[PDB]
Amino acid sequence: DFALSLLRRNVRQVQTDQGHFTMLGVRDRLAVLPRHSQPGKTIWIEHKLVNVLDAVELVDEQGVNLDLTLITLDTNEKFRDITKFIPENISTASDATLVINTEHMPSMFVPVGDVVQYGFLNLSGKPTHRTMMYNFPTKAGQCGGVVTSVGKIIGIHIGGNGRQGFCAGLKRSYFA
Ligand SMILES: CCOC(=O)CC[C@H](C[C@@H]1CCNC1=O)NC(=O)[C@@H](CC(=O)[C@@H](NC(=O)c1cc(C)on1)C(C)C)Cc1ccc(F)cc1
Repeated sequence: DFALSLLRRNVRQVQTDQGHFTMLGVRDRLAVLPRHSQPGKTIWIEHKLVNVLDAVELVDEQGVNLDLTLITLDTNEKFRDITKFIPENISTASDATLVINTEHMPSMFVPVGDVVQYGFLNLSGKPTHRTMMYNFPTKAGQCGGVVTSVGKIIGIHIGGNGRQGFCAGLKRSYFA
């Protein structure tokens, strides 16, 4: 129920020069993407070209790569504010669902099971922190996917090795 309404109201198909991604709209004109999507000044959102007002790579007190980029979109439409569904602290989970929505992989829900603390992750040679892991064969095209569990939004899909998948953890304070 919660995953379905999240998909409808907040999860959008996008394309950058790096390919297809799922984008989570967070509130108003603010949305989050995996860093490796490398959004430019213009982004493709559901068959429309959209101006990107600002893009900031997510940094926390530690000053390390979290593999997320916050963008502000030049749009009329305002995302439903879902920050209250993002935990105040990075949260592991059981019975999690990955919500993917791109032009090539539209509106798909994947039960990934337990989402456990993982932390540091070397993603194709690039150091990444505060990740969590699920034992599910995620694949190319699923980055940006939104990890959800029991009414909470807990991560964004960023990588996998064919047998396991990994997400960047989400905390409410990222979007304050
Ligand atoms: C161009 C296509 O891009 C996409 O489709 C983005 C979505 C995917 C989905 C992967 C695609 C596959 N199974 C998955 O779940 N992500 C990646 O491909 C990335 C890297 C991998 O996952 C690497 N995995 C690990 O390093 C890795 C380490 C451990 C441990 O587990 N995986 C590759 C070796 C697959 C892209 C990337 C490159 C440089 C970075 F700075 C950061 C990220």
